[PDB]
Amino acid sequence: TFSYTLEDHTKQAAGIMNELRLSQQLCDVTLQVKYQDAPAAQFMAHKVVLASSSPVFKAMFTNGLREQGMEVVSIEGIHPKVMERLIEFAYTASISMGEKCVLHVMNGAVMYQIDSVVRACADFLVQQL
Amino acid sequence: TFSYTLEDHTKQAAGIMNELRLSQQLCDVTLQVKYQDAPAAQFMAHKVVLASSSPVFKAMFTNGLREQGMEVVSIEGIHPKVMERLIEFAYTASISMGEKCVLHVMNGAVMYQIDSVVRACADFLVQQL
Repeated sequence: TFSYTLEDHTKQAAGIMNELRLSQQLCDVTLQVKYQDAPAAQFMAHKVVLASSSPVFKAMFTNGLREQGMEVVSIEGIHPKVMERLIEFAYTASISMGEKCVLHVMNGAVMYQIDSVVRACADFLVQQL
Repeated sequence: TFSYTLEDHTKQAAGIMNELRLSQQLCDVTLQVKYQDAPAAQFMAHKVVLASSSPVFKAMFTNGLREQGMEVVSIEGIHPKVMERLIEFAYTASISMGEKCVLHVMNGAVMYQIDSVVRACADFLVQQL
């Protein structure tokens, strides 16, 4: 037989997937975020990428129905900048925030069950003590 | 500020993306492979995943047109088992083959500009000498 594994591949393809999102190519979902009195914001993304990092997004998108293109999802109770940072983590595996936003990012991460950054935001808040 | 990076994330999300493909969930393209007298085969996949590992698939799918769901693509001149192994590499970053198939996998990899396994199949054939 013969087996080969490029360890760095998933990182590279994740980068191209993030490029297609920024170029708004091949996107099938638009997240319309309306939070309190802050201005509304739209984020286009790929359902399969969001589903691969968030079980909440996975159940939200796996409905057993054949979609016919762009689906609009209204998202409530989370600031647009926090949703953007979560979307960035799903595509790039990195997330950044000011120390006074770590609490809000954790709230959004708990809400969408992104365990990796829930644990990271929990760890940072504990050693602030 | 505050920055966090889960190195292992892209590998995990790639695994869930591969699971959604096997479950045929969130797929937007069906590859219908007809090669010589061999029986035809269908492979459902995600355009954004195939585009992230193959510039041929990326240009094929980024047309500037809003698609309305499942697109069917007829694929010629490559055996269904070779297309399956290439699809597997795009999702998992691993590819396996018998020594008498390394040549055919390279042909399909050159055809879809999957540089990583082109180089690997080229390396294996050279040390067969």
